[PDB]
Amino acid sequence: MKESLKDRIRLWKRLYVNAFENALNAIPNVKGVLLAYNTNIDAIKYLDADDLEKRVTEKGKEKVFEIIENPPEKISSIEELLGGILRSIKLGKAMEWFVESEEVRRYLREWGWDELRIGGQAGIMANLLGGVYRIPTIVHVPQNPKLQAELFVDGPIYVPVFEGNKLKLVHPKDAIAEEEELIHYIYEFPRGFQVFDVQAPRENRFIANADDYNARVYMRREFREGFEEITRNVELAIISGLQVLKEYYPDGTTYKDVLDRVESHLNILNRYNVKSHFEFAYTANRRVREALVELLPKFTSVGLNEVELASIMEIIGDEELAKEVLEGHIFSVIDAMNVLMDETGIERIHFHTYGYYLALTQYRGEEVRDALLFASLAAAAKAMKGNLERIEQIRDALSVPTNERAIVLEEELEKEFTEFENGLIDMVDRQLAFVPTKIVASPKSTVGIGDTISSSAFVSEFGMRKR
Ligand SMILES: Nc1ncnc2c1ncn2[C@@H]1O[C@H](COP(=O)(O)OP(=O)(O)O)[C@@H](O)[C@H]1O
Repeated sequence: MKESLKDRIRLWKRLYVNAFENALNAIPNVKGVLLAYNTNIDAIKYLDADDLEKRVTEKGKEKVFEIIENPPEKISSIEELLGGILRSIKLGKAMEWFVESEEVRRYLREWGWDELRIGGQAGIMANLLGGVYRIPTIVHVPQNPKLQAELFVDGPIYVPVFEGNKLKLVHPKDAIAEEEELIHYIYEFPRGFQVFDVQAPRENRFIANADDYNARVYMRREFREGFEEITRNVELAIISGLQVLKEYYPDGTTYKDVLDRVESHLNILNRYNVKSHFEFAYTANRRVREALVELLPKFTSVGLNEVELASIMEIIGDEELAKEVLEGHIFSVIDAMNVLMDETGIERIHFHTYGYYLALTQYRGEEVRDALLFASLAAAAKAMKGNLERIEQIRDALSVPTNERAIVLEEELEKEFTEFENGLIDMVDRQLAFVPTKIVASPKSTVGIGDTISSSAFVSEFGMRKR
C-alpha cells in the first residue's frame, strides 16, 4: 500500500506522543539503577576571542601554532593546551587531551569556568535518571569533595557508604569527604568563532582532562567490597568509563587489573539477574578493545554509534563491513548489528546515529520502538534546553520536526524486510526496530546527549516490558 510522505509524517507524530505517554507511565516501575565507574566535575568556559587572543600571544602564538599542526599526546605545557583548543577550533572537531602538568593545572583553574555541572557518563546519567526520571539511582563517585557532591540534583540519588560493617545508601551531600576535585575543563565555541586567522566551521569543544582517578578507573571501597550488597538494591545497571583503559601503564600495571574486577561485578549482576547495559564508547587501544568485546556476552544490552560499531567490526575481522558502516550505509549497519549478535549472543543492541536509531533484540514487542521514541524526544529536549530538570520539558520536544529523510528511508526497509508495524521488523529469531529521530538545529548543551539516548531507551524499555 502506497504511503505519501506527509501521511508518514503524520503517522510518526502519533507514535511519538504515544511512546511518550507510555514511557511516563512505565518509568515508575523500575525499582533501581546502578550507574558505574565514571563521575566527575565539568567546568565549562565559553571561549572569548579577545581572551584567547590575549592568551595565545602571551605564551607566544609561535609554539602555539606549531601545536596546531603537530598535536602532542597529552597536555604537558600551556602551549599544548592553547594549541589544542585552537586546533579543535580549526578542524571544528571535538577533542580531549589529558593534562599531565600540575603547572598547566594551576593555569586552568586561574583561567576559570563559566559554570559547573556533573561530569562522567555515570554522573550525567545519575542526574537524569534520578533527578529527572526520579528512578532511585545508586552511583559510583570516586572522589566526593563538597564541590562534587553539590553538583548532584535533588532526588532519589544515592551513594553507598560503609557505616560500621553496615552498608548504607545516602545522598552524595551526606557523604562528603576531604577528597580531590576531578575536573574536566570544557571549552566551547559557536558555529562561527573568531581567533587569529582561524575560523570554526562548527560549534564544538575541547576538553582538558585533569582527572587522575577516572583515568585508571579506581573503585571506591564499597564497590570493591560490598558490591553484592549494592546489587541487591537494583533492577538494572549501566556500565561505562572503560574506554580509557590502556594496555600498559608506567607503574607496571595493566588493563587486566581493572577488567578482572569488572568481570566479577558482571557475574554478581548476572547472579542476581540484573539487566545491564554497556556503553561501548570508542576504545583507541586494540588489545583493550578486543578484551571489552569478549566481555560483551556477559551484558544484556549494548549501545554504540557508527564509529564504535565499525571499530568492533575491524577487530572482529569484518574489515569490509566496517568501511561501509563508517560510510553510513544503513543496510550495512544492520548487517554489522546481526554479525555482532551472532558473535556475542547479546540480547540487545541499540545503535544510534544522526537521523535515526536502530535496536536489534532477541525478544519482540512494541516497547523497543516506543523506548527508542522516548529516547529521541529526551535527546531533543536535552539539546534544546541544554539542561533538563523536569520530565515535562521533554514534552516540548514533540514540537521538533522529525528527520524527514529518515522517514523516506523507512520505505526501503519496508521493501527489504518484514515490517509488521511501523519501525518494527520481524526476523526469524529476533526483531529489528527503526525510529526516525528529532534533530535540533543549533543545540544548547550537546555534552551528554549520547548518554541521554542510551540510558533513556534502556531504562524506559525495561519499565514498559516489566509491563
Ligand atoms: N543537535 C542534536 N539534535 C538531536 N540529536 C543529536 C544532536 N547532536 C547529537 N545528537 C545525537 O546524540 C548522539 C551523540 O552521541 P555519541 O555519538 O555517542 O557522542 P557523544 O557521547 O559525544 O554525545 C548522536 O549519535 C545523535 O544521534
